[PDB]
Amino acid sequence: KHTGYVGLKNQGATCYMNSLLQTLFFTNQLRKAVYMMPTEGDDSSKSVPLALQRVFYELQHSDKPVGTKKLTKSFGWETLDSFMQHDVQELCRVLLDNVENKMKGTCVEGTIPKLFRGKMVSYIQCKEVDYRSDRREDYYDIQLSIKGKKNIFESFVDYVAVEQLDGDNKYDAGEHGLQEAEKGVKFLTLPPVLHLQLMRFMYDPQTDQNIKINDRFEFPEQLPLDEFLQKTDPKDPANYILHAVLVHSGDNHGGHYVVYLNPKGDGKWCKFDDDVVSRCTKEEAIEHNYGGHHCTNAYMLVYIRESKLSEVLQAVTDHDIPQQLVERLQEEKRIEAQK
Ligand SMILES: [Br-]
Ligand SMILES: [Br-]
Repeated sequence: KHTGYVGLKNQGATCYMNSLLQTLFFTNQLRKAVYMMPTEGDDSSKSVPLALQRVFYELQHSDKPVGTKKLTKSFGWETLDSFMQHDVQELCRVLLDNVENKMKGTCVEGTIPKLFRGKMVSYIQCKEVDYRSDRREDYYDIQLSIKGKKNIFESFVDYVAVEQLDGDNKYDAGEHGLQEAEKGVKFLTLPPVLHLQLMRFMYDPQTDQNIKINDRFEFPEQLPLDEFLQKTDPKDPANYILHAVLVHSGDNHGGHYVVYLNPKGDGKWCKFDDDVVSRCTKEEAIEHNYGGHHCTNAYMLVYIRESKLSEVLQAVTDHDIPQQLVERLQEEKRIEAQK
């Protein structure tokens, strides 16, 4: 290997799956916690947490491309088009719901929200009566609008812009009746690991079909977000570092999926294209994926908070894998090897 990292097999139209798996694998802090999960009493092809432990172990250890058949079987997306029916954030919620669920009542409880959960305030403010409604809202990922948007900064501007509730569409202000009002969101916190989907694939917009937008959309290596926070912290600015770029070539139907990562967070990028992993330029991982006027562009970005980068990407050793886990896998390997 000229990269030191191994790829994942092409085993069907799994689309964004391999890309997402590498992205999660190189979230070292997540990966260590996953190894710690008590799975001894689980059924191999019925347990998502165990299946993920298998894939991570193999990605950490194998010199050969890693298979995912037991993993897809474990969360039940086994059909020809089962991945074409969903999107990357849905797969992501399935995987890490299953994982956080399993982590409840164990020594690594709380790992997932610690890494991925942020807080927003959602507000509704009546224009002409003293009524306002403020809610805490948690999120684990952010879907950013890109149509008509030149870059990530304006997607965020659009995200937190005020929506007007009037005309036909007045707000039901309960005791106050129908009322004109303003509705919006403000960021309270941003998580150590920030998952941003770029809404290139969307909608049934006067077509009653799903399309892919291939227009140019720029994102930076370094992403400052303090501006969008309701309240700022001097000792922890919301500066974010680009970790992964999930890429699609093609359009609203077919197409090829790859991911660019700089696993150590040092600006040294690799391209993961299923079983082929290769070192690439920064330019190829970043600007080359702005798209525009190819059909080869980013639909998801992973950023890590700069203050948390060293810890999120803490080194993993083979010792971080408990022996009991090592034995169940090794024995599985042994059975399989009679084939
Ligand atoms: Br397999
Ligand atoms: Br930008």
